Amino acid sequence: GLVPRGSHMEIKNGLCTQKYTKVYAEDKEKWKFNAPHHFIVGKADCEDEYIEPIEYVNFQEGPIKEYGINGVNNEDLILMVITRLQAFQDSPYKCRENAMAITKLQECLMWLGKRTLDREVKGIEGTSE
Amino acid sequence: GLVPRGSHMEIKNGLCTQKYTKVYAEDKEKWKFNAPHHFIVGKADCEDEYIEPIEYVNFQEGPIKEYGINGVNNEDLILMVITRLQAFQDSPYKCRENAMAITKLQECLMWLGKRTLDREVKGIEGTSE
Amino acid sequence: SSGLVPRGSHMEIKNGLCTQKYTKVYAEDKEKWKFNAPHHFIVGKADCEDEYIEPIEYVNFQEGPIKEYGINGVNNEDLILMVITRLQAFQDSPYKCRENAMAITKLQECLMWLGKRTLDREVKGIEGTSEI
Amino acid sequence: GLVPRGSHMEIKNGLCTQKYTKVYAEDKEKWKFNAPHHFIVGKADCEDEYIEPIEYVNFQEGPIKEYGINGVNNEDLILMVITRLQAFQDSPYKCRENAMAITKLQECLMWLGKRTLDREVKGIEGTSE
Amino acid sequence: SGLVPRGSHMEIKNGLCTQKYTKVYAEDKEKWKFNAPHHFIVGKADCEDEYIEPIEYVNFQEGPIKEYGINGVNNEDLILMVITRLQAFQDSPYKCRENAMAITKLQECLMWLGKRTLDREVKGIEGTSEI
Amino acid sequence: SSGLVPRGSHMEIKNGLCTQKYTKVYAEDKEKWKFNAPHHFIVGKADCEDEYIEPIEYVNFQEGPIKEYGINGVNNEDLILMVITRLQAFQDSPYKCRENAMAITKLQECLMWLGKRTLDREVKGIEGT
Amino acid sequence: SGLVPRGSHMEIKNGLCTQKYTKVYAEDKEKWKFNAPHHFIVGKADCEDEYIEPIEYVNFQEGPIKEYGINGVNNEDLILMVITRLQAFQDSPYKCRENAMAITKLQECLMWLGKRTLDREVKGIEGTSEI
Amino acid sequence: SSGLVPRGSHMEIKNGLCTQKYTKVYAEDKEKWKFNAPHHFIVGKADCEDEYIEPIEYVNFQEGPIKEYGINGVNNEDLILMVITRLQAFQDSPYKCRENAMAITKLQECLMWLGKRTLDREVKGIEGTSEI
Amino acid sequence: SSGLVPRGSHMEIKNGLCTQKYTKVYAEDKEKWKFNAPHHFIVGKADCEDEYIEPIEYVNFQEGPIKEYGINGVNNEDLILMVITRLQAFQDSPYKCRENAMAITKLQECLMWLGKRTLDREVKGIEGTSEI
Amino acid sequence: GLVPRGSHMEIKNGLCTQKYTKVYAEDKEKWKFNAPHHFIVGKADCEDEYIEPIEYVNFQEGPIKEYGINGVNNEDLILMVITRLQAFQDSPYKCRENAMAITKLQECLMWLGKRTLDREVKGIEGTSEI
Amino acid sequence: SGLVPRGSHMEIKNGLCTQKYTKVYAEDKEKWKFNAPHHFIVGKADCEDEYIEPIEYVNFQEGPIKEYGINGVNNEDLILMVITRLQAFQDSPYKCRENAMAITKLQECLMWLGKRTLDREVKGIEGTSEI
Amino acid sequence: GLVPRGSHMEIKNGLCTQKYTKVYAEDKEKWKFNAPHHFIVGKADCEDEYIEPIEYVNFQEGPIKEYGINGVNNEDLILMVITRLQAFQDSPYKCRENAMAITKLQECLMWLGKRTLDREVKGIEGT
Ligand SMILES: [Zn+2]
Ligand SMILES: [Zn+2]
Repeated sequence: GLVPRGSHMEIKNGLCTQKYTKVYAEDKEKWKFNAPHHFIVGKADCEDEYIEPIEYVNFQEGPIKEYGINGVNNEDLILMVITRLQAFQDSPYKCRENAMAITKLQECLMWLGKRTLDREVKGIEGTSE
Repeated sequence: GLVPRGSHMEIKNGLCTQKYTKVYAEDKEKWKFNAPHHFIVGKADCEDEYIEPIEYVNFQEGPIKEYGINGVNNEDLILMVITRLQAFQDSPYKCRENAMAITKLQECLMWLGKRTLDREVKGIEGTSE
Repeated sequence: SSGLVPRGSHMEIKNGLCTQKYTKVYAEDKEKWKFNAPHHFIVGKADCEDEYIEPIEYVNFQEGPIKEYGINGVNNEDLILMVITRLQAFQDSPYKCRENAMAITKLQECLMWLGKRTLDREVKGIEGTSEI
Repeated sequence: GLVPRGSHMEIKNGLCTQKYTKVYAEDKEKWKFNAPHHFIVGKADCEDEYIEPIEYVNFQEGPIKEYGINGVNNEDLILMVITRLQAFQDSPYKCRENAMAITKLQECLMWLGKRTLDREVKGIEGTSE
Repeated sequence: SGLVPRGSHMEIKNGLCTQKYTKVYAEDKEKWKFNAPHHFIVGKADCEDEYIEPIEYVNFQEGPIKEYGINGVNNEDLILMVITRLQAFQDSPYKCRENAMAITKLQECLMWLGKRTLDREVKGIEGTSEI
Repeated sequence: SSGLVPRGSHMEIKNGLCTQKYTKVYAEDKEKWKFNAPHHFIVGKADCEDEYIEPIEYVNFQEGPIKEYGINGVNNEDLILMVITRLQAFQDSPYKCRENAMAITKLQECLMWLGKRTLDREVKGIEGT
Repeated sequence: SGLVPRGSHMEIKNGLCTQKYTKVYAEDKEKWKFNAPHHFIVGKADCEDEYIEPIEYVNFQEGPIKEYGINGVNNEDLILMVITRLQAFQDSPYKCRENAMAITKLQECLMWLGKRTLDREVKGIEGTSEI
Repeated sequence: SSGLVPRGSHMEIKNGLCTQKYTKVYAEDKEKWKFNAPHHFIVGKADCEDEYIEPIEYVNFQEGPIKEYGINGVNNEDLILMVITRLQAFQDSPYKCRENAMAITKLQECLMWLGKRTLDREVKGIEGTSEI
Repeated sequence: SSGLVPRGSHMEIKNGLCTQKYTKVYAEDKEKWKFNAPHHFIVGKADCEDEYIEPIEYVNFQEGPIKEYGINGVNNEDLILMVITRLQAFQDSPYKCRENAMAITKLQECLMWLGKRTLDREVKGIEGTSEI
Repeated sequence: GLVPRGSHMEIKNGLCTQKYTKVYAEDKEKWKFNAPHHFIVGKADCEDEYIEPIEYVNFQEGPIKEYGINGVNNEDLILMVITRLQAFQDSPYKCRENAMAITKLQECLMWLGKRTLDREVKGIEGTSEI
Repeated sequence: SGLVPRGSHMEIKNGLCTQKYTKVYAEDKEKWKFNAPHHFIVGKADCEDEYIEPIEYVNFQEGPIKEYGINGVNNEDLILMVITRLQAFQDSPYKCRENAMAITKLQECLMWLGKRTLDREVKGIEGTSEI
Repeated sequence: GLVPRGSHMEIKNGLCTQKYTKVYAEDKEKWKFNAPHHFIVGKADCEDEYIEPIEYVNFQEGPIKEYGINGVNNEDLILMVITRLQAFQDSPYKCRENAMAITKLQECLMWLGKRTLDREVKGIEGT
């Protein structure tokens, strides 16, 4: 594969291992709607010049009712992690650190949905303000 | 463009809005290494028989030693969502809820990495032991 | 004297986190609890003798599932909404502080966890019911 | 058993579904000392012109050595709810959501109290300082 | 010299601690009284496993105070030192969010330990060996 | 040899979350604080008159860069490690309780956040400065 | 309704069993094949005097399998069922020491019956009528 | 066509203590469990294809506490009693052995421990109900 | 000295599991045994003169089957119960430990086995009587 | 002859039939050294207010090395029960149940004796140290 | 490692013991002094049928303890080692229920063996040939 | 034949008598794979300074399939003891206490084997 990396930016995170993969994203300049939406997970062992793609993740950009359903939502990915972390808890791999993480993630979901429910009490959902 | 659901199971979570998208993964009977690894997010309004794919997210199955880098990690999806929310915090649409969610997700990474740092006191990281 | 009722079968809810400086909270005795919980509470003043309760306020909770018994009283979420509302007002005053913001956060997280339980009991169709 | 709503404001909160009950407080114009003090829980299935009172809850208004003990503290209501949830934990309705909420309420009490304690070190509690 | 023999002492290792310039040691688990370690050493990490090059000694209270009297520090004392220093670091050019989050965690740690103490006071068992 | 020293410029650390039932905690004068912080502390008996401090223990923190003044104190991380070790030992005894469990989760999360500051100054390559 | 004549069925009574709600019956001892009862019924205990009210029928293997096939269940299959259910109750609000002790006793039952099979297999007589 | 029935949601009870040489045991899917337990069991012939069951027997356990839902399935102590009876038969015959003796003792102690609970709860007047 | 009785025909109960460090246990002479068992026990201080018993406690077990003779003493289950109660109280104290936990489980199982005997004698109607 | 129950607490267990006898001890309020020490076996057939004492049983209160010898020890009672049941075995009433009980009772003694031995190595036997 | 003739050595096949990698062998039964085997070998089970491939030799006391003094180990020493190792495992990631159960069983085995000792010491005849 | 105690630790349990033999093992620090693996049985009256070996026992270190077969298993020792005790029960020294011990040791073997078969079902065996 080995596609080129010029526009892309490597999302580096001190809490992220970066041992076997890297995460890459669109240039800040190309960010649409205030945020990044086209991400690549690629193998770490590559020239800076190139990215070896393992996986592409694209998020919904533009409101759903104007542009259609053209990508995922943050909630969806979190669900996957939870589902899998709950599968790990229901295995020999059960540990405290996983239940801690599952709890944090559900509370994430909750906080985000609070934002939804509050923008719904005011009436306004997916609004320009 | 629709694809057959077949073995795939809808991952439904009460905490997830699930308005315009749905998440699926391989049947539980098909899971390798205790966990689902092949998720598909698809449009909600669809045939219950069919899945309308929007994105396919596939996770690493197996020890990298003997199976290679064949998938994404939970840490990578979460890096994506942390980055997007941090972007949203540079915007008109900064809010407390996002701040809380970023703090939750960061704490979720910390717990996972504690698992890993404890496996790295014992040198058994990236392995199946 | 006309503001006193006897303690009787009432219990003092004592919690080590609660100051009891001016008030004491009472509830009905355990034997009388119905539906697995205390539903009848009294806040009274601290400086009366233990034989009596000097009631400031009576808060009575919903006793029994609604589907069968209707609306007897308040729900935990209602009292928590009251307290959040006041704390947020204090935040929006000269007396804004960090401890109030923390307590607002904790109370909201509490509403969220109670909500997750309710949402799950809705998917199932068991909300408002005695079914577990 | 109706009463006129009148000046009373309805407490609408994205986190509070209002399925069965509606909380009202005193008109914002009538709030003494920066906060509402006189709440009504009424039946939700009622028209805006009326409140169907299920319960009245009145909070400590004014300084105590000036107007007397004339209502309840936040701590007291939180204590009731902690008591009930703990009682539910000791029943077939025990669950992890209840446990999480109980933990949250106790940490709420801890934070509110810090304030009192900190001020007490500075000599000033029961007072306005 | 400046080194003393490791001997009975056990290195305390935690993945979450960097352990770069220091090492934490306790008395040997076989020698713990009252169910815990109470005699800790912080020593130079770049010494040699057979020795301990001691930087600081920290001794905790061994035995309930209402039975044995005051003879060492409480957890609460050390945590308060850390909270103090972190708050200083917040009131400086190096104010940051991570320090903020650690202060919040440490204060919640104090509040939990406190509830226990408070409940025990109601029950009359504070400072005692009772459960 | 009264086990008693003069208070002097030392300041008393009075924090509302500390009872001072048995011990008082002191530190160097704010004026002698170096590098924005207190690095020399004393734990002393409470009953002692204010003019004096009765020492029980002394704690001293790394003061200045290890590079030019050497190793001359402890880290915060070290005292938190001691406390976590003790509380986990207590959880393995008739004295197990839920408050200890919480306290440990808090202290672990505290270590994780401090770790995150350092991991960030590493991915930023300005660590130790 | 849902009744069957009691007929030749014997009732199994052991003091260890209460019989408050259910009663257990098997075929008359004269009719036992292979030294053992094989056909059991559980019936409602509050039943008319002539009858059995069958809640469930469980029939066990008649014969060595190798000679006659699989005719039925084995003791191990029921004990497994019971261990599965009790463990589930433990992951429930109803967890008790008593259930735990039982699951331990049932697992040890399973281990003992197991030794016999393994020992017999070394001797090549499992599935046989040989002693 | 020897009685093969689709497996479906059924879960194979795969326990390290059961050989699976002749028979397999299946319960209903975890997702389906009521009252916190599996209640609908099948014993199937083991030498079969993993998407099918060749049922030898069906065993239905009491769903719901008896005083609330009535008598609608077997109890654990019932199955234990059957096994004890058959092993005591085996002991009075050429096939007597220590292993059977041991196993009988184990199962009697099992019944005794489950009994304590029933008795304790009977002293509490909560046996047969859904009270903890 | 004070509080002594003569050693008399009393037999010492010497059991290799009992350390005799502070106390000794005696019973009536084997030849004075009514109903196949010793009924009259004495705990005495272990450090008394040779010809003497220094009693700390006397314990008299029920002589004669219950239904035919009445009630004249205590039963084994009563002592076992005392011991279980004290060991539980100890587990609920700073002295909690695994060896107590084990012991309590043994004592309870002891009671259960004696109970099985009682329930089987009652399935025969012969409880408290001399019929085998 | 009866006595007032008063503070005394009935000790009731599911495992005790209470058919003929009842067991009482002092109010938990009054327990010294974290345990009941003053037990009374009375007759079952009596009103809740009154007790019909068949036997008093006093247990050692406080570590022996610090308060002296003042009551029985759990081990003494267990020994009595073992002795009687063994005798029953040398009788026509020999049963498996009694035998298994002796094993349970002997094993109980063995666990209690572990603690004592371990405490002896520690030098804390019959002292109040943990 | 290396081989030794199989010869008179008897394999110890017990059904509960897996023999996956290792076998256990002992002297021939006619060579048993004092009613019992005393010389045991643990060999690799993966070697030619005529050979034994030692990993470990174990020689138990042969002789009257009182008369011949010390000639080898006692069953109690091995059980003490195994208990120690299982406790170690319990203080590690390897903690599980099965280990706790086997530690309990082994301690009770030692307590039964020790009962025998204490009784032959109430009768004065320990370590001697007297029945 | 005396080797000094050195690193070795003395294993003492209230349950074991220590009258004639003493069990020693490697120091905690040298423990590999979280457990002791090298044991020495030695004479009791020997000085604390030294150990007089009577036998040496080396338990399998590391995963059997990665580091080879280099020690004995618990299973193997317990089988030796069961075997001797069963010999004793076939002799005039037959007694109930040995029979109890044989039963305890067999249930021991059953619980360890359950750990194994539970790795086999769960597929994680020997790692
Ligand atoms: Zn939190
Ligand atoms: Zn047992």
